[PDB]
Amino acid sequence: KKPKEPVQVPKLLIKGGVEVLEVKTGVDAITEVECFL
Amino acid sequence: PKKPKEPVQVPKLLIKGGVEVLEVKTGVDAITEVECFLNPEMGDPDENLRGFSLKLSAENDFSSDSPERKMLPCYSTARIPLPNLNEDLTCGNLLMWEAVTVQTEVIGITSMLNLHAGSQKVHEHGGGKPIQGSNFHFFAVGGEPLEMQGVLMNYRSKYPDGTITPKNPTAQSQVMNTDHKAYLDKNNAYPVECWVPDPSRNENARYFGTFTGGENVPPVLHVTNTATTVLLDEQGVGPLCKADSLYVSAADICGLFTNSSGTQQWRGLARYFKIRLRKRSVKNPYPISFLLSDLINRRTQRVDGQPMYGMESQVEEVRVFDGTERLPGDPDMIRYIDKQGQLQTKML
Repeated sequence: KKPKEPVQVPKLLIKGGVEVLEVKTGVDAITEVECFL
Repeated sequence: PKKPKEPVQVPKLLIKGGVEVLEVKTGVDAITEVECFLNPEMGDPDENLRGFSLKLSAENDFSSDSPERKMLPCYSTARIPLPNLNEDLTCGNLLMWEAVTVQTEVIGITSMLNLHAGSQKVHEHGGGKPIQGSNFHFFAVGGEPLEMQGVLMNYRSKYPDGTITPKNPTAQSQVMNTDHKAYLDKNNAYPVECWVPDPSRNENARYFGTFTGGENVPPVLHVTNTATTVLLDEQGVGPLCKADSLYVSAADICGLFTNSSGTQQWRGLARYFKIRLRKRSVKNPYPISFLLSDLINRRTQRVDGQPMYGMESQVEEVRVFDGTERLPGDPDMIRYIDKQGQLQTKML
């Protein structure tokens, strides 16, 4: 196969909205806050 | 002397076919340019006003408006099936196409250069009143369909037709109602004037539009061919597919066809595409894996059980089910914890 493999990124481990905040880990992520006013 | 310059290579292009070209499967290196198009999706009053919507009103109600679709454009699609590259997967992982160029374009102005063969008069010998006003040239594109977010002022406004509009009478709905999340997955349905992307799950479609407000905004185009767009990101891509289908999303209220009357109805237009494509390898869906899409520890689905939840359960269930033992002589003793201190008692 052309299993070319999708390559390197910083995982967004945890996407979400609020929920994301919760667990111990670090920086690299970046975390998303969809939200609105 | 010199003997002439190279001719560069073709790295083969066999074709720029038309539609046929999907049909074979071979390599990324092959490259495809596709012309095709969509037409407008105005609702459309008819044949002679093929490319228009019907006559449009000003003042109805704001706390209710229902109006027939032929004056309602609804979202343009074609769902381009974009087959994979996958077949016999007998050595690794997948490919779905990553996309390089589109030229896509709102096609067809020159007719509107009239004002003498349909016009509403602006005055005197003096011609028609040039079509203008607001217009929107949009399109969004994912090889993913539109997770929308419907919108509504007049959340008391009504729908005839297949005007599957956003549906929330919510006082907030006039400016907030995140609940009209939806999908474009049949062309000319979800009326234009109602929905908007969710753009926030919509990460793998790309939307593009450049709004043109203002009641008289007069036209201007820039027929500069060379101007086509490359469709990538930081990690090199526009969308892709794991939908393997191009969901096409587009808008071209070109402005108002300024009906002779002093009713103006949409001028809309077709959209064109000259896409430049290649095949991107993508990964392993089910090489099995409990699931797919994960970082998720709340499967949406509720339980409406008879006593269990709230705080009222038919369970009660709480101990070290998970200490160990040595074997005592008393074991109808129970092991528990006060909270840092430990509770034993013979009791719990």
